[PDB]
Amino acid sequence: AQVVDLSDAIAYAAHDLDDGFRAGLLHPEELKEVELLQALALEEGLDLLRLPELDRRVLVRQLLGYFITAAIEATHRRVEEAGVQSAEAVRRHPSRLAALGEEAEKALKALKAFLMERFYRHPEVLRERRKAEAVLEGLFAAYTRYPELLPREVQAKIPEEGLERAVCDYIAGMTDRFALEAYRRLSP
Amino acid sequence: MRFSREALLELEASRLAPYAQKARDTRGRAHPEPESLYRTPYQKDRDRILHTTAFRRLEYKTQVLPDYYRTRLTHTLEVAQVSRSIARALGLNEDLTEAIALSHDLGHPPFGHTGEHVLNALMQDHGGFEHNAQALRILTHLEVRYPGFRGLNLTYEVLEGIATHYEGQGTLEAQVVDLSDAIAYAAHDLDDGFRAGLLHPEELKEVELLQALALEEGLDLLRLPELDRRVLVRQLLGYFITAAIEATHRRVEEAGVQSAEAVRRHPSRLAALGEEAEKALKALKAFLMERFYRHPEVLRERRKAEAVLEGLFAAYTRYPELLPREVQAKIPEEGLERAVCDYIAGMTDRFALEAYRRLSP
Amino acid sequence: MRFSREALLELEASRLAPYAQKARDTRGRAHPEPESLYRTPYQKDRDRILHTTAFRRLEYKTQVLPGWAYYRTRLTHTLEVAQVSRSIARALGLNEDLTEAIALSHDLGHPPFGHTGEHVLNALMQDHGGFEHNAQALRILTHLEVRYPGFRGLNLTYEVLEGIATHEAGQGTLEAQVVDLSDAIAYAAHDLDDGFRAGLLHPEELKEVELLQALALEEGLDLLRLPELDRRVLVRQLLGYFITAAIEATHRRVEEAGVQSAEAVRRHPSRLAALGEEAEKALKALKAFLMERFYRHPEVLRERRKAEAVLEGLFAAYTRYPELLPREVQAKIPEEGLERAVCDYIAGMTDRFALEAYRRLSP
Ligand SMILES: [Mg+2]
Ligand SMILES: [Mg+2]
Repeated sequence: AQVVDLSDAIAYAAHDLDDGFRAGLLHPEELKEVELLQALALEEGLDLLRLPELDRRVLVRQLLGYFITAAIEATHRRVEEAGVQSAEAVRRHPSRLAALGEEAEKALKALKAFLMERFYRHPEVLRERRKAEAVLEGLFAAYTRYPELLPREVQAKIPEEGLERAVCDYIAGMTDRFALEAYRRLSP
Repeated sequence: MRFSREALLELEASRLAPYAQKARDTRGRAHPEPESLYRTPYQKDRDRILHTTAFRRLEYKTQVLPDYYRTRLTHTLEVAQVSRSIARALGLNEDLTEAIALSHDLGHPPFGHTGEHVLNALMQDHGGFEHNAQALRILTHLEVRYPGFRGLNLTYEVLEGIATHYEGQGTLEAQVVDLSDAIAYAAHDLDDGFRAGLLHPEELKEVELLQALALEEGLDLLRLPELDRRVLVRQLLGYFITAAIEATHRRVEEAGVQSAEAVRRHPSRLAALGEEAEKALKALKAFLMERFYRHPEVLRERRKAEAVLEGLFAAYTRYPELLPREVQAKIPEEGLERAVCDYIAGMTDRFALEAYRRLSP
Repeated sequence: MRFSREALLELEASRLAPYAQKARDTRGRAHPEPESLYRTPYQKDRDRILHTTAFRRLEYKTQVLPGWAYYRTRLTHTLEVAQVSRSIARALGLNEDLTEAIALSHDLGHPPFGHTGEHVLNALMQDHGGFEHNAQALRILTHLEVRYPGFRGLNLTYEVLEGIATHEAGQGTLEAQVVDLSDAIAYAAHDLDDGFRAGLLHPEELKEVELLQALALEEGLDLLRLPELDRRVLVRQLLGYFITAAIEATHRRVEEAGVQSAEAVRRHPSRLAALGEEAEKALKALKAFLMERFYRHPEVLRERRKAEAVLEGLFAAYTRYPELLPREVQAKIPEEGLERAVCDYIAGMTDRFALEAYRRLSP
């Protein structure tokens, strides 16, 4: 389970970056803001002025390998040095054992800070977020103020779970398109 | 034959009226730059203005009402034609006149005078918004098209014209442009009002000049057909243009001013339409206000414009992070509100409408 | 003071170069009308051209690719051709009002859908007289536009009509010739600009044409990225280059030729307006480059394919079912014939209206 969460983070970092560049939101010059990003691009002779398709793909794969490797080694270390001999021991251990090691740990942090700042807080990304916020808030207010607007199926769960919970479950279980369309259908 | 700028300047003088502004007497430009080989100072100003982003946007910003409605570019070209006709007749600097006419309306935000109104309201607590000053802001600070300085580095007289049409009275050339704008606005909003089927051929009697012109030419006052409308619009422009030339000539003779300097420092404006024309123009603008601008459909679109400008202003003001990074970057030196005002004001009608749409789910 | 037509005519002469067209030497207008007070013959022509319907549609017809969607517009182009030509004319002591009048009217006869329009229309009219934009402009100004009771057309001066018909050929006035040259100059500078602004041209391609690379390298212009400041500087320098070379080379040809009258230009064995050997080379290089990398760009061509299908669908429908035509146009068939009537109608359309008309024709 501990490995899954570390793999989530590694995955986030690598893919956000890929999607960032593809979407045209991240520029090939900002790689300099992350030592790991720069070291890889430079070590492979990548085109840091214009990160062509082939080069981006090399950058993402090398980044994943760097983290998968660091994760394997560091975790072996911490697991050995802890002496755990069973799954039960890992559970009752005073600390989590899945790790990246010092170097990879800060690299990943510096990478997450750069994605937060440049991709997540990108003007265009912030705009679709505000909109997404509006939809959910619109759905929530609408269904709790007017329960009668809910599908009969969901209305029936209100006695068991309570209005708020029943509505939250309904909104949380929706696909993006259905949520958007549901929101649109509430207005003229 | 190759006419260098030095030759053009000399020729321009002796040729123009004494009260006309000669480019060789220019107060100069804020920043230093070599002189042109062939172009005179105003010629260059005309050139620079033509290549600004704001001039290009005129083509995507309608004059009044955001199909048969003309753009601000068309309006500006009509202003340039009327102004140039009047200036040539009075022996005034035509390049200066044109340069001013191409530039006086650059500072309008998307939508109409409507735009400038709501924009000023928002901002009442942050220095306000006026379209002429926005024009000067654009030409001296907002457009970066030359390394070494912001703006266009235009001659003093062109900037002066945008501000006066700065000192007190401006050059006769500048005064002529404002009067031309009025004449232009009038004849063409009347034309567009009819084309849009908003004004009807029977309301013509509400203004004596229109009724008179139409009766005197045998126009079909019941179904004002295309050819008849065109005849009327033409005579209208003809009437006011003649008035302006004659009345201004009179004022100028009365005044005795023998130089542009004399014109700027004169107790009053000299450009005039004269008692009678001044009267008909007033009546006409009033009629247009009532039957065109305040026509229900027009007011419906006015409503929507107010809503687009107000939505964008509140959005970028309440969440600066929604602004392009390039605009966010100007916030330190300009202030949130002004940087946000400059951004909106620089939009085309469709960009603004689309931007406002994108803010919603 | 009040400068009358008479005063202006007098000033004009004695101020202009010998070989420049003086308005007082005009052959006049077809139909008779009282001579105005204040306005010079060409000045009046400028005023009428500006108010024609075709000039107005220029704001709704685009240059290069079809309107529907930031690509200048035929009006922006014209204004730019007017600026370049007037600039060159003045430097050469040529008639500026004549030059202007011609620049403002020469592109009035283009159909909707930039140049692609003219090629498909001419094709569709192979057996009926064909279609040409210069001839169409003339046809509009002498026949189709009716804004004055008493005659069809604008009753323009011989010299302006002459200009539209001779510019873009040994004949015509230096004014007219200067306009065609300005047209080429303007096209080049602005297509380049739109090419880049539209993300269709790339900074790295500037090296393909020696004049461009020469200008980028000289100003320390940042390539690979060619930011707007840099773009605006490249365009301006380019425009300055050709305008300067047009002036110096045309002055050269006119002197070496020895012509001392507009009539001499009209009759000279070759045209005097020129760029000089090196400039003509650069422009030709720039022309080939733009055609390959911009006009033939796939995004541009997919729109051009669409513009043809629209004009083809309009033409076929109206020619096969004249009853679909507005009654006002059906009324002109007997006097013009089916094909011309349809061709004039389609050619006078704005891009936006042509597309709509096309769409209304199908389920
Ligand atoms: Mg105005
Ligand atoms: Mg052209």
